[PDB]
Amino acid sequence: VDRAKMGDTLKRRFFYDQAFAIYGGVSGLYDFGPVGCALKNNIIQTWRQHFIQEEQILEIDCTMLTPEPVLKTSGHVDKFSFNLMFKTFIGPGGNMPGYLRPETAQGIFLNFKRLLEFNQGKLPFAAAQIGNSFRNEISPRSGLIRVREFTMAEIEHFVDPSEKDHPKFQNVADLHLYLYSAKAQVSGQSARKMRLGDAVEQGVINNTVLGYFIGRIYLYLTKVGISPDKLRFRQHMENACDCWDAESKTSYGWIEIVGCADRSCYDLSCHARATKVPLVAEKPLKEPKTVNVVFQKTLYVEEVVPNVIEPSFGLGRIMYTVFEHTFHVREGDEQRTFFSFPAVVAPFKCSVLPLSQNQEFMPFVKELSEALTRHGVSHKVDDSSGSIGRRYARTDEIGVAFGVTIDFDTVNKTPHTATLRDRDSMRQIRAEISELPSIVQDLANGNITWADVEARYPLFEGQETG
Amino acid sequence: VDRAKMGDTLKRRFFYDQAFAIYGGVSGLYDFGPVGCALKNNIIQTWRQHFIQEEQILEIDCTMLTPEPVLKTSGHVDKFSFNLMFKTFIGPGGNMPGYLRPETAQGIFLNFKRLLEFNQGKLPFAAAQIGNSFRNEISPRSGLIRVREFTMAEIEHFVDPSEKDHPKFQNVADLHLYLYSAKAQVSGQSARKMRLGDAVEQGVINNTVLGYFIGRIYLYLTKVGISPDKLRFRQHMENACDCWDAESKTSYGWIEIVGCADRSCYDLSCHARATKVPLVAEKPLKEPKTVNVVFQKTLYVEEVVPNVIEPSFGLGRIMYTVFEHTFHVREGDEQRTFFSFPAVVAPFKCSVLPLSQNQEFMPFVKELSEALTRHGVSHKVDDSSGSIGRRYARTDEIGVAFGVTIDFDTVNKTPHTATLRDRDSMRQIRAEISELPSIVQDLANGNITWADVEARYPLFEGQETG
RNA sequence: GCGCCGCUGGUGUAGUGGUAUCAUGCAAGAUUCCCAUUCUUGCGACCCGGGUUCGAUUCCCGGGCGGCGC
RNA sequence: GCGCCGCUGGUGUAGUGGUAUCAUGCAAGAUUCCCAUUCUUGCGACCCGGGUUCGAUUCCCGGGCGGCGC
Ligand SMILES: Nc1ncnc2c1ncn2[C@@H]1O[C@H](COP(=O)(O)OP(=O)(O)NP(=O)(O)O)[C@@H](O)[C@H]1O
Ligand SMILES: Nc1ncnc2c1ncn2[C@@H]1O[C@H](COP(=O)(O)OP(=O)(O)NP(=O)(O)O)[C@@H](O)[C@H]1O
Repeated sequence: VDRAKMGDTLKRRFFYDQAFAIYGGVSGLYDFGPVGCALKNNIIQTWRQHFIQEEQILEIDCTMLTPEPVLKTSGHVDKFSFNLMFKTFIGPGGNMPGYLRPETAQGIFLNFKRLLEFNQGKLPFAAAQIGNSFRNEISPRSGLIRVREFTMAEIEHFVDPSEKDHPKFQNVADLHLYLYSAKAQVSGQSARKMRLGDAVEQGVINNTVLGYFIGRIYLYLTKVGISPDKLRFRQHMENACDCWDAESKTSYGWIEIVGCADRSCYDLSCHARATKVPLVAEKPLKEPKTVNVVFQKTLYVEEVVPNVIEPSFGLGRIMYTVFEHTFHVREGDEQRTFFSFPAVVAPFKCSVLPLSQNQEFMPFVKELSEALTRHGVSHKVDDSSGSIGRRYARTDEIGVAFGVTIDFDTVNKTPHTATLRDRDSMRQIRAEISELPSIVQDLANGNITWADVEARYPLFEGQETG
Repeated sequence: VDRAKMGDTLKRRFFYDQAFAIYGGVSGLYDFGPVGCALKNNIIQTWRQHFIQEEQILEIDCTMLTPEPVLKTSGHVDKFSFNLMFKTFIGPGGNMPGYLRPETAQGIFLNFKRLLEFNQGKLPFAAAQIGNSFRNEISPRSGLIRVREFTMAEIEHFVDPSEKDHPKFQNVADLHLYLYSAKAQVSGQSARKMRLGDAVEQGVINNTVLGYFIGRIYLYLTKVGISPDKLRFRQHMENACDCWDAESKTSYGWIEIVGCADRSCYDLSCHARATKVPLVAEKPLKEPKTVNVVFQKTLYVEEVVPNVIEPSFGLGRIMYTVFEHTFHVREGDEQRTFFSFPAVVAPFKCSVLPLSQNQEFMPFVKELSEALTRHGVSHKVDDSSGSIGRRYARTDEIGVAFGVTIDFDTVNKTPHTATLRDRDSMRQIRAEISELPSIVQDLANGNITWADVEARYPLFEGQETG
């Protein structure tokens, strides 16, 4: 609830700073520091594993420059003296004007033919694109909530309009979500907690494709740690072809984070009629159709124009909501604020910490660091004048998921055992430094929870050496 | 050597297509398809693991828009009627002009204070940035070699000018590299194959920092599969403060791929004098200095201006060189071209293949797919009218590292054994489908080579069922 | 940039002032049963516009893009 | 955008027409020896420019940026 506090923490530690502060900044442009960049990357990687990996989506890398004709066709050029897109010129100035793309989606549309081709002309397939987009907003505001350059992650799901049904829907059908349907909106009611499947077999949500995507969108948002309770999907009123967008409860109110938008025969077609190049899938007929025109003209393939589900992920806003949702303040010392980053998307998975500024602590810190690096675990080595707890508070601020402390009992006892300390709970268990990185991986990957670790291992009574 | 062939393959299969081909394209702008995007991502991930992970570098996410004052200070604005940067306007047009950044480096410079701060004010530290950059080239050409929007990956290494020596240099000191020093250039000679260490303790390369970075740059380029033989580091003549850039032998000649440039007191300072904000590290004195001025003014900290090593990685050109270097054509059927993508950066690590369009092959294809996905291995399921070999040739084109074929002996024998087939060699071994994904991971991660697999497992004599 | 020749299925090409050849490739059914098998069948293209024209993919003017010369 | 109040170490602030208070934080040495210990010491700032002025962080004009009203 305390954005003053949260923000102070985020700024002091360079999660994200205002861009070009040195030159007195610029509105709506923000640079992400080390910790924020680590978090952002983790979120993105998680998104790739949760969507691209899970659905065999075809990620592509289109460019951010986009010539005026393209956006005329799309209807952005007309959608706005001056207009809300960054306008520039390509080449020797003059006759080829252009813009910085307002969304990553269009690239997937002007490549539909080669993408379908790659999918052996078959349907239904999905192609995605993660990348930055630029709106030249008159009044940017609210930190990351409305900026001028942000990172989108879009998925275009091309599916035969007829075959709108999903094989894997049963994997999300039994989820309990908050749904803010259109009726409930105009009928003055709040959102409702439905089992997903039911919401589909009550016609609230058209089909099991839309449903499926909603379910996994939900699962993803909660995976990275957006509170389930401050997350609803709000159907679009008489305001879309059938949008349903995921919003979160922030201090700036309910905010759009992911826009899942089922457009039918839309962008593709406008592009086709523009360029005169046809964009279509062909589906074989299972019963060929002789058409006696006047001779007999037999048809073997129906010329399908696919429907498209367009989930647009706002990385910026999702990141911010992970902030506001996972920002806590400790009992007692209220100077110690922490970030309950879910383990898998933590900026740093571990912290190598000695007990005190002592020399006989060096080799275990070095060897642990190197061993975590071998094991590929992102870690912060912190070793200063600071008391153990100062370093704890320093590491908790940036939401380091767990913390290894190497101590005297680690040095002065035969099985070299150091301690692992859980961020959120502050509690700790003791294990041999030889296997610790494995525990930290296993932790960072959900296969074991902290409860799992507390179970499998001795707790921590005390320390007996000096 | 055959760029007609190579290119045909790259284009047909949408590694990268010319941008906005539908609207008749645009020069110097290229979109990367599924396979190219997969490869690109793999390269980037490998770069992060090889540099950021290995050196605790501080990756940040700066923006691509950059106001005119910044680039005036940097001296890009002056560096060129019209000039070679994409110019746009930020906000209500008018009085705040700007550009699309010509490099990602500057962001790391205008944030130096917070980055140093994060590093506890200590030296020497490194911060990186992966991201796109834009040159408005008059004549873009040669596919990816010279474009208008590309992906850079830059590292700024800030180090005290005095303490220019590297603890880990002994890890690269014993490498054998091709060095094209300045003398050899003006003295009409070719490059020379030196042991790295020697080249440093002969003064050819100033110091062991520069050296270290050269060594790991080399290791990285060869990791992703640039031929060692078509790779040299060319020192800058009387042409830099001490540049040494890695170039590769392509069909377009020797091309710059990575620009490692040791600038001294350069960018930081110009920025500081511009904004009047000081950019400096402080180093404690180990013997305080009382300075009798006229009273006694004791100094405890010397005000250091760090030197900066600037390796600039050209993702585009590196990608292209991986293409030209790893593009082969099979013995016999010269329609079958393949890509010897090193296992770790392959676009797809595996291919689930049945033997023929048969029904009793389905469940093993599905279960294998799902099992690889569980095991997080990027794979292509290919199951068509096609003969086994047509699918082989189809999968070899895109450089799928290995290929599982499920057959009759897999179905009609008690331990369910399918075959693993090595791309480059076409040879194959047989293992139970229950443990196959582990072998494919282990393969994709260097811990086991193909020789390792051929050793640990039975070969492949034949198939006995139908 | 400027100069030179160019553009026809996804790819490689034939050809023409009355809307198109062959190969490949992709799809379907068979046929295969470990390395682009084979037969049948199906899908798919004249870069964009302007000019002249009854009519242009063809001829001419202009843009786009590519192969190359500095 | 327009309107409103604002800007001083990294962060939070005091104050003034003669260049700066306190807290924090970061650093060093000690002191601790498992949760911002304590003492000493050190580092670091008036958003930018213009005007008036002997002189501006202070006063005024203009830009930048932020907190908010539509
Ligand atoms: N100025 C901005 N700052 C940060 N994120 C933005 C900004 N503008 C758009 N987005 C993101 O872009 C996504 C979709 O863009 P947008 O077109 O506005 O929504 P949509 O899917 O078209 N329909 P809707 O979101 O209801 O307008 C949203 O989910 C946002 O998270
Ligand atoms: N038009 C381009 N297309 C693709 N890559 C480019 C292009 N321009 C620059 N690069 C990449 O950018 C990197 C460095 O840019 P550049 O400034 O030209 O070199 P550098 O490190 O400054 N010194 P030098 O490369 O010798 O000019 C190179 O390694 C290239 O790979």
